[PDB]
Amino acid sequence: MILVTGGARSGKSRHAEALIGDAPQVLYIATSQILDDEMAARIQHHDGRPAHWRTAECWRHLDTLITADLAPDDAILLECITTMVTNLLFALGGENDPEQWDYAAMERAIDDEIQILIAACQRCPAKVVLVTNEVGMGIVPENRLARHFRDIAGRVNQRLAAAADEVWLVVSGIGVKIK
Amino acid sequence: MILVTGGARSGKSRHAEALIGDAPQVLYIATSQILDDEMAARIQHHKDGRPAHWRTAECWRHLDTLITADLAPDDAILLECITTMVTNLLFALGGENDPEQWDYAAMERAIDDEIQILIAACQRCPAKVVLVTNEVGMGIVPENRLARHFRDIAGRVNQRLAAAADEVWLVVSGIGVKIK
Amino acid sequence: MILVTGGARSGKSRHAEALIGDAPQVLYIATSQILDDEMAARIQHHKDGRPAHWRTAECWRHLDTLITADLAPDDAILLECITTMVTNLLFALGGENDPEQWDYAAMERAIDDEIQILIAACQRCPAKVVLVTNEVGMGIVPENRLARHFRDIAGRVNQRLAAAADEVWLVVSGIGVKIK
Repeated sequence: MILVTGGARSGKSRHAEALIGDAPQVLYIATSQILDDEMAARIQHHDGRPAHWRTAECWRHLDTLITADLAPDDAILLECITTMVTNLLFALGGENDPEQWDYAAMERAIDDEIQILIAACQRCPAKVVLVTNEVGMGIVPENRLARHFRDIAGRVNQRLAAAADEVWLVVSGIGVKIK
Repeated sequence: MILVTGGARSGKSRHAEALIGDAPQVLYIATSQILDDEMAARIQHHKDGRPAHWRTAECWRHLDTLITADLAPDDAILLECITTMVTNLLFALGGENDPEQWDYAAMERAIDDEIQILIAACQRCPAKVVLVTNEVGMGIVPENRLARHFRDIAGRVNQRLAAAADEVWLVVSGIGVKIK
Repeated sequence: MILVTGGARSGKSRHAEALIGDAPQVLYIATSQILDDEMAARIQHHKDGRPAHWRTAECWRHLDTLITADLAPDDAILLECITTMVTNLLFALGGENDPEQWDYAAMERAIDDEIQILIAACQRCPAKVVLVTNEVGMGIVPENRLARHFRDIAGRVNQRLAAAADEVWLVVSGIGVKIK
């Protein structure tokens, strides 16, 4: 599995997708509807490429899709890790005010989902690429949630990078192999 | 052309300058007044020591005007800064209306057009062009609607220049990294 | 000395630790309580699963008092974090007065003057010196006045230490990148 990271509008997916290529059958795992839509949008016009790309919207129990029942000719494109987190944050936090949240415990649950993902990735014969974002080279947020989100988001990326076979840092659309 | 990116106080401007090197004729294009006044002051000092000719010009629109074909391959051009140019255009394009009421999609194309003119005006140019830009998307998503947009626009503007650059440098803590 | 940088929760200290490796005696200089409060706890837990002897201390001023010319080439020093040290100085230099009445220019000098000491100190210090800092200039410009300055001063400091470092590392998502 290869991890692709970068800042906002750094061109990481384009590269992440470049990573994939000509493996006719591909699975796109989208963390937001917003993302599941842009894809199934180009896969109606894209005839263009001989690729039979498939989407699915999901940020929970990845082991379900990132299966081992997939051929090693198949590839997987997952995007994006951070939106996964944010989502998890919201649901984990429940119907409560972010002011009254158990950030140490929430962090744990996310880790879990992270371990599962990391786990399912080991048992999948197919190529799996994960897109993430770098959100810690700025200044310390004023907002509370934001401060946490930043930390947690950063620690999660550490796990991934480590379980990653390859690690790509994209800057201004220029991919840099760090691992 | 050459692209130098990095953060605020990364020391890219000092890196870029070193890139130009021992050039005879150097034109510094400031995308803002401070930058211009800034360098206008420097030159009055290194003027006597060195034996290279430096000069400045404030322009952040229609750079093809300065990035011409009648320039010598020995000549050089330092442009600073691309991100201020961007914001500059945003205000101009936005005119006299409240930023809320702005059509960011449209302004964006206008900006794209503006970049295409420099990308292409860099292509025909014989002189060494150096472009100094900024990285601004490795932090948290801004609440301020304008910033959010700028953040994006500026990220996409960069991708484009980078793809046009023959060489790309990443300056961290003054340390340069050739990533292209 | 050696410099380590990257973002917030980038895995910079771990790398910092894996950089000293097996140095017999190690001294951790925390620029904050919390920084010290953890290293300590973390030491206690590994004090038996690690031959090397680790010790802690808090300091962010007159570091030449900790970094001396009487240490062994085998001795190590892991000072963390530079940026927290700059914050600390600011408040201390500004002090009683509201930040909006702050003279940043004058405060920048005092600060640098603190950087040299540490810098000059590492030169003298015969032991392996490792410094950790953060990259805080890759985001959008801050509205908060004091922040704006801090980012600025912080980048300029990173440059000072970077120039003097012998090795420079960049940490991204746990993975290190030797840029110098």
